[PDB]
Amino acid sequence: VNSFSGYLKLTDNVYIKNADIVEEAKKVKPTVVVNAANVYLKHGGGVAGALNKATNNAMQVESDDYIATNGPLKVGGSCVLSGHNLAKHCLHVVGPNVNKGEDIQLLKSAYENFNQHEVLLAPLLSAGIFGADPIHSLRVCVDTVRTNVYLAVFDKNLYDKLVSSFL
Ligand SMILES: O=C(O)c1ccc2c(c1)CCO2
Repeated sequence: VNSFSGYLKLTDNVYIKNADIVEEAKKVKPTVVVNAANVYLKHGGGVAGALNKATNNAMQVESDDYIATNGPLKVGGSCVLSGHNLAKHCLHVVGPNVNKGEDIQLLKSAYENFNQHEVLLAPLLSAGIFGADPIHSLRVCVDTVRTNVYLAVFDKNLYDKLVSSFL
């Protein structure tokens, strides 16, 4: 049994809810929240900008030190950093950004990072300002992630479409 509430069950291991991932993280304090990161961990807008704002910029400060030491992530890659006031840990995962021309096949590699964590609160990778089709992102998630994932879809309209169209 876990703390996650109000989710629709899609599969054995994937659950979905219309929710602000920031508000959900603040309520649950999950072991792992996933960030929709870029390779530079520049948390400007989208899920990343919202998570970082909720940490009062401490996520960005920590991320800048990580990059100064390690250099940029790979598209499809990840790193584990603090969850600050939102979670124990933040798994920063880089999905391909279609608005930069990145290979959508890297979306499966991105989701494979989730399998290193038993339970996660996450957004749909490469959705929103990363430009991918969220229906496709949900299909890749279900077909890739084997650990227990609780997905947070910001838009109510999109949430309803993801559920209605789910095979
Ligand atoms: O899920 C998203 O795409 C998303 C993007 C931006 C944003 C949020 C979610 C919360 C407030 O700011």
